Amino acid sequence: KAQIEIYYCRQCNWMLRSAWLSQELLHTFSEEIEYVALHPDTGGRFEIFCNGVQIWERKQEGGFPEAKVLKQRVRDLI
Amino acid sequence: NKAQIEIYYCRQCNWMLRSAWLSQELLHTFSEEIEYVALHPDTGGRFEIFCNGVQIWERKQEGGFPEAKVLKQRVRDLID
Amino acid sequence: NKAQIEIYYCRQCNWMLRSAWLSQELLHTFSEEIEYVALHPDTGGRFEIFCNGVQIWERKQEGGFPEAKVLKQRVRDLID
Amino acid sequence: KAQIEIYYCRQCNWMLRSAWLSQELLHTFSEEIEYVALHPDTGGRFEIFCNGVQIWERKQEGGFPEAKVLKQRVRDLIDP
Repeated sequence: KAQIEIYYCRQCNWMLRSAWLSQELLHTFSEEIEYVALHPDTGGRFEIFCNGVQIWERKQEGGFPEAKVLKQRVRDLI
Repeated sequence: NKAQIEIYYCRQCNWMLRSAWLSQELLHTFSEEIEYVALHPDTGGRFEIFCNGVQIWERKQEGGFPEAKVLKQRVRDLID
Repeated sequence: NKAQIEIYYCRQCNWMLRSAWLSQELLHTFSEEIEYVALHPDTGGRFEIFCNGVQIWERKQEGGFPEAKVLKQRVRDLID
Repeated sequence: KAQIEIYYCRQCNWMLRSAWLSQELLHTFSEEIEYVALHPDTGGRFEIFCNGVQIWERKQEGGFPEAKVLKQRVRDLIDP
């Protein structure tokens, strides 16, 4: 089962959107997911991993993922 | 040093909502002492929470679900 | 016909989280019988919930916060 | 105070993102907001209103708002 990690900058007030994305994944892949973990992190960081594979990086992407895009990148890995 | 919290909830009992909430309560209160809070979709009737390997909540055992205050406190006692 | 629910929570007591949760519990369970669920940031110590004008929860009165089940039930009795 | 309404398609599984956006606003404008209301709606609808002014329409915008953009559109209509 999939192991998803979400790292978000602790003081950038990004927990909200992280918890949301977390539930979007838990809701859509309730049976293919082992767990979705939220990692409070340091400045400007927002990165998501699926089974060890980075499926999102704020700077790289220049922003935050849409629910649809994230679901899709996760789907392609499971 | 940094707490590891695991939340197991019955996948089909519609308990994700309350699990995600409790997760945010902890992440919000212990934003600096927590390594991560993990949500584990599980099987029938299960709702159990662990902190650094220590079970701090079991639905049957407790006969229900934890209040935000009680859970924070049980986590706090394990973080110091 | 469709229920109107209002949730007043103390703005600075860090109660938005639990309010947003309860709001989603209701929207999820009564997605077809609810007109809307409104969250009202309020003043000190206040946490009160109304359904179609009827108060179904008062923190002091109840001495705490409602369980998802109890709140659903009190709302259900005012719809049905 | 501002009055915000969020209409989302009830069966499109859009409550989640609606509740999130709701909290983003309640958190950022905790003192300038009267209330944020979530309205479960019909097919394909996702529209947001602020003090009677439409600040978002899914088709019109061809998608969903970023937290920053929505905050901004609300701020421009708010009693500064």
